[PDB]
Amino acid sequence: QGLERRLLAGLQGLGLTINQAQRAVKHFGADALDRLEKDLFTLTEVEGIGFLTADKLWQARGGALDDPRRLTAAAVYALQLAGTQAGHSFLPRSRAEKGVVHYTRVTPGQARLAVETAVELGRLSEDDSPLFAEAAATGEGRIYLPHVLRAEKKLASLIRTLLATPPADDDWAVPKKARKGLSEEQASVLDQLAGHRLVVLTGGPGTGKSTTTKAVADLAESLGLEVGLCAPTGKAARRLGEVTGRTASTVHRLLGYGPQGFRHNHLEPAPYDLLIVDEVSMMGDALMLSLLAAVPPGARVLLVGDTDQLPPVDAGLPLLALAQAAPTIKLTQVYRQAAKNPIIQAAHGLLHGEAPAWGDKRLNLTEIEPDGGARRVALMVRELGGPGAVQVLTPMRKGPLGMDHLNYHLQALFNPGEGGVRIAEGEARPGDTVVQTKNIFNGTLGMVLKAEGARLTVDNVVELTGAELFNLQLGYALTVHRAQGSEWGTVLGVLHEAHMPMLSRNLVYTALTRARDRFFSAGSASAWQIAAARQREARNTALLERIRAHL
DNA sequence: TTTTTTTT
Repeated sequence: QGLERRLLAGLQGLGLTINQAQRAVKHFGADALDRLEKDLFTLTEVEGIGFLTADKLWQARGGALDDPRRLTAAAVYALQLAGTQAGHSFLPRSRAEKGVVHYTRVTPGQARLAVETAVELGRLSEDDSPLFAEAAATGEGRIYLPHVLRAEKKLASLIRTLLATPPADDDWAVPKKARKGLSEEQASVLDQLAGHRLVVLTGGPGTGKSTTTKAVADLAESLGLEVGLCAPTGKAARRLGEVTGRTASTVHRLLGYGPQGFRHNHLEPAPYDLLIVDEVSMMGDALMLSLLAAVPPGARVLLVGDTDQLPPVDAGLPLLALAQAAPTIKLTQVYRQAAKNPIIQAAHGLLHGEAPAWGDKRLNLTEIEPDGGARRVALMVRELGGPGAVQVLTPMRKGPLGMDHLNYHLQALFNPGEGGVRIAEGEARPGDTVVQTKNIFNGTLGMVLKAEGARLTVDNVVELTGAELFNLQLGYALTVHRAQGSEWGTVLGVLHEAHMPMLSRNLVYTALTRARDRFFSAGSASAWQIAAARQREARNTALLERIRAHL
């Protein structure tokens, strides 16, 4: 599988690292060197080596800025960037063209040609088929990365078959027994699964998705069914298991992921009569496709999530599409006890577009500016009683009110110190509360006990290797995204106009829902009014349409 | 303009 000497030498001769040379060859085969001699921008499609790398080498050797191969590849990059920076599955043709202008600063005619060339070469796909509603009316087709279009169609297809075929080997029945503990709405989930292969369960914080899910697990297994429980993250999986009293795992591990791909698929389905997936709000199309591809013929799937939480980082909104297309139980009654909680109340206000009624011993905001703000947040945390007592959250990593700068100040306030060992950003010193960023697993807090030159020991108990140093950062403050699935008694949420592009309803909702007992904000009240008012950035996705053209 | 789930 290794590279022939002169192949490698030549590839490095174009400015590629060894790793890049390996990726190129995996992608192209032996004539990789010939392909990149003919078209260096052919690198745009190789995972790990993008357009940006192709462009740096290209300009480095005085290659023409308006060379059609660059422009063609810029068309592809526009779509790649659409998915990357905003989760789109496609762009209307005029936006794809605009994408190219924006980046390459060529004329519209040059950009139109670049999109046209990409399509006729099959580096991009064009679809203008009406479906249910779109492309013929607005007179503009959708441009996709080819695999994304194939993937969106396949997903809708699996979903369609799942909706349209009843569960079978069937002897699923719902004894009055199994309904105990559950309300009318919750119990219904058990009924719904008697007749249907695909069922969605949604609802917010105080609605009882956990008991409801456990009850599904219980009933199924009493019927002899083999039940697979999973979630998109390690932490989420760990929690599912905890509340279910069972072994729950990552969607990747459940589907037998490895370097060789997903082990489970249509050829070797996941051996489970029922799949329970929690936190589906975090799932993009690609992973949903992988999961559903692995569902045995006739087998069941329960998808559970909260549609008001942050959308997936990856492209698509499949839980949102499915919530509109599948049998879905939307749980709404809040537990009378938890009906009182000022935070639960402020969270529900967000859903009607209102910012929270600040001015309470358990829910209040302190107005601050970005200048010195971080230092101030540290003093606030001290007022609330130290970082053991409060978790700091923020929309962004970067900038004055962001995670890196907030950790820096927190450390300085509570753990002043000279010489630590360097990690993701900054350095770890004994007494530091750090966060594991990679899968034991990602998201988990801890406590540093000691360091050395380039060696680090923290607590569970283990050391820290030079490559592992990259997979660790200070934990006193986290991004709202990183805090997904986790909960604390008291959280200090930083939110301000300085976080402008992140100010949406879903972001503030997730943040608010991280707090069990108390939630204090630092920033501006106006920043909350914006977030409450503003829906999350729109995503281009034709999945719902496809499921419904099908039906 | 921003966030960043996954493995043997």
